Amino acid sequence: SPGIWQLDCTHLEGKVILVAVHVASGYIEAEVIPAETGQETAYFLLKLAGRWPVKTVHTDNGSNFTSTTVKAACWWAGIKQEDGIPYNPQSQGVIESMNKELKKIIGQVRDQAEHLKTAVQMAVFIHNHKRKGYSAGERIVDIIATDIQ
Amino acid sequence: SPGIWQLDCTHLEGKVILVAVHVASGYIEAEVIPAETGQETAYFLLKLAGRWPVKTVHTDNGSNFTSTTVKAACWWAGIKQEDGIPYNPQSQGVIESMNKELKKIIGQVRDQAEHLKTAVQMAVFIHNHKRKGYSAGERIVDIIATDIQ
Ligand SMILES: C=CC[N@H+](Cc1ccccc1C(=O)NCc1ccc(OC)cc1)Cc1ccc2c(c1C(=O)O)OC[C@H](CCC(=O)O)O2
Ligand SMILES: C=CC[N@H+](Cc1ccccc1C(=O)NCc1ccc(OC)cc1)Cc1ccc2c(c1C(=O)O)OC[C@H](CCC(=O)O)O2
Repeated sequence: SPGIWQLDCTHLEGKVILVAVHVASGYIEAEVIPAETGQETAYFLLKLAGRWPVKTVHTDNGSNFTSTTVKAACWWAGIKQEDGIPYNPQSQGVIESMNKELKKIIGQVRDQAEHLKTAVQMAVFIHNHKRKGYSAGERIVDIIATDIQ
Repeated sequence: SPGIWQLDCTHLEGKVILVAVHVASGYIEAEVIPAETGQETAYFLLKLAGRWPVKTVHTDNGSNFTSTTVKAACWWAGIKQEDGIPYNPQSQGVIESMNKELKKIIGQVRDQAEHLKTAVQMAVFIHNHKRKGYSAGERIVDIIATDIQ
């Protein structure tokens, strides 16, 4: 549980926003990329796993699950690559809701930056700091620290 | 102390590696950029503060300290922007040693990627996971979790 992440890809402004969600906390990292290739996804996972203790990644689609570049990044970084089949149907709903929330926040900040990437990083900040009362940033640290001890 | 970070800029392959170090743990994030402009630094700090609870950043030089774009990012993200004067002389040494270690690791992985950015992210991963015994990744989470609690 402390090490499980889920990939999510959403679209805005003719660009792709790649998101990794820490399932237990709802904490996220995200980046804007031109298109969702194996190489882009692989690089994103490499960054993520250097920053947080990523044990398992549920990939966002079959192309990323299949990609030998993504498999190679998971091998490199010691990540168990898994499918993202929503065996619990609540999973699709959670992702859909998160994409809607993120796009809402991006709208709220969109005029504060020229470039979408900037707005997306503002959105990451707002999402992770939002008290729901603990924030997702607080929850991830607490969950991982409890696991370490 | 749990919220204190230090910026650090080093050079390789005619490119710039921008590093943020969490002082208390030695945990790092880093990125390759073409050159160290106010905008690049501002964007990097925005990313960092969305991911970790950044209270204070000691800037790496006077240009980044002065930069109105950097001040604007720090305002946005609620970061106290400070100078990086080594009032404790041991600070220069620590930074220099870290740059040497980072460049060492990059050399050890350099043939596993075409692009320097990939090698730098591998180096971030290796540095953060290295046990010296706890890792820097373990230390940062424990320090912050203790602070929340
Ligand atoms: C077919 C992949 C290309 N190489 C092959 C390669 C070229 C030269 C030497 C070794 C290799 C090799 O296979 N090593 C094992 C390996 C595999 C996956 C992996 O995933 C992290 C890291 C390492 C690795 C690579 C991947 C993603 C990138 C890269 C690069 C790169 O070569 O630097 O560069 C930046 C790019 C940014 C995102 C974007 O622009 O899409 O993401
Ligand atoms: C002179 C700055 C340019 N704008 C001015 C702007 C343009 C339009 C509307 C508002 C503004 C505005 O001042 N808002 C307040 C503000 C200030 C600093 C800040 O820093 C996080 C974020 C927000 C903000 C900006 C900065 C760094 C970037 C950006 C962009 C951008 O406009 O999207 O785009 C990506 C780039 C990537 C790194 C690189 O390529 O150097 O970093």
